Amino acid sequence: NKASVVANQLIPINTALTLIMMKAEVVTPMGIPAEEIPNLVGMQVNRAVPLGTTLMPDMVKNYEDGTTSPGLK
Repeated sequence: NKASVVANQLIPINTALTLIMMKAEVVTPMGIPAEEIPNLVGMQVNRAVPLGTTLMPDMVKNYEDGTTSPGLK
């Protein structure tokens, strides 16, 4: 329904994310929404993210949204 965050360029494992890298586009699969765009920025991932790769929950190491499953590692 809404636009999800997808990596515009290709980044290796453990790479800091930036605003110009994360793109809020409405494409599948629906990974992480653009709610914590400025918050997730700076943190690195545990898996590799090629071009046009949506933000996945398993790819993020320490999730910033501490609601139910995501939160502290």
